[PDB]
Amino acid sequence: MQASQFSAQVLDWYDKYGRKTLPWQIDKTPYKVWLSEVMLQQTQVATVIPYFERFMARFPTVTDLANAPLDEVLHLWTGLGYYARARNLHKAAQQVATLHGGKFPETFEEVAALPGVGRSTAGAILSLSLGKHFPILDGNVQRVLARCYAVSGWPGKKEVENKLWSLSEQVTPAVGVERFNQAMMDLGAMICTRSKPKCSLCPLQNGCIAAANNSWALYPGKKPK
Ligand code: SF4
Repeated sequence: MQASQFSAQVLDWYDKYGRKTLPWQIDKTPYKVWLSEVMLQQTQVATVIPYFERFMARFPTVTDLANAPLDEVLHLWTGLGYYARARNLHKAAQQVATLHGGKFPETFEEVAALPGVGRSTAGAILSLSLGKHFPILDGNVQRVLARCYAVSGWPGKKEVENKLWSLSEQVTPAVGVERFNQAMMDLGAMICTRSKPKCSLCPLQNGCIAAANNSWALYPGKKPK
């Protein structure tokens, strides 16, 4: 389907059915969006919310986080697993305090230079908190695009990764970028699931190639054996 129809149908779906009341979606800032993205990378939303609230109460600003002892950050992280994320979280807070005056940087290159922040997380921070015109590509988003446009191939091959980034740029609009990027995460998390997707609930069902052929299991490709 035409990219302008993809974006319009996802935005109309988000308006009526999307998630808008998570704590990191209200009175949004770059700091709140970065902290939530790091916690969500390897942990489900229901488990993250109490940790997000405890971190914002103890560390109201990125300078408070930077000046705290690392052992206190690791103690508050206990139960989230994947603690390389917490070691990098503290180093990134120290980089913002030291290079950027305690104010989150607003250019793609300076955000992506932070430890623990790659290409997709950088675009998420700048689009969701300030409305800058960048697309995202985490596992949820990649599954929706690979099924709708029939992208086989393992995304761990560079040519396949590059095709998925170009597709994401093509369907992501500038007007409503914050709504669109959250809506793509909601679709992959709750509707276009790994097993047995809920196509009847999906706003792309009228143009999706996997839905038309009942072939969702082929997309994205798996690692070769
Ligand atoms: S129609 Fe089905 S397979 Fe296609 S993007 Fe939606 S949930 Fe995924």
